[PDB]
Order: sequence, then structure tokens, then C-alpha cells
Amino acid sequence: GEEEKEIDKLVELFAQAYEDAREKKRNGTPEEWVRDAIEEAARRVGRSRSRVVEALRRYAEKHGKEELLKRAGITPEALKVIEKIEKEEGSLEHHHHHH
Repeated sequence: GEEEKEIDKLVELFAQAYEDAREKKRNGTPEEWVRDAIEEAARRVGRSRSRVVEALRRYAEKHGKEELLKRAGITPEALKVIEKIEKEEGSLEHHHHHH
């Protein structure tokens, strides 16, 4: 009905984008395949690459990680790394700037 209207569909396009990334980067990593999938999932709707992260990550908190990995067509060994991609975008501790 009206539940997960902007969340569940944000995992659907991420699934096929992760497949496309794994097929073009055969010698790559699960982190590169999620990283490229998050971009194409955002590009599909015209959003930022950050808003889609909150969506696939919310979905795993609401449905559980075991449901997210099935919906995205990924392994739990790949799903656990998506949290490290979120923290790698959060690299304010690794850099210096004026404030």
C-alpha cells in the first residue's frame, strides 16, 4: 500500500546495478560492486548517492539484513561491507579542514 514507498524500490534498482557492476568488474571487489550500484540506483531517480544509502540501510534495519541481502541478490559477506562504505564516506576523522 503506502509502506516503504521510497525505501523498497531503492533496493530493487540497487540489485540489478550490483549485478551490472559485478559483471563489468569480474576481477573487482564486493565494495566496488556496491559502490557503483549505489551510484546507478541514485542516477535512476535523479537523487544523491547518499540518500539511497539511508534507504538500503533503513530497509536492513526494518526487514533485517537477511532480507536485504536476498532483495539485493548479494551475500551477507557483501552486505556487511556496505556499512564500511557508509563509514568511508564519513571520513571526517581521516582529513583536516578549517571550521
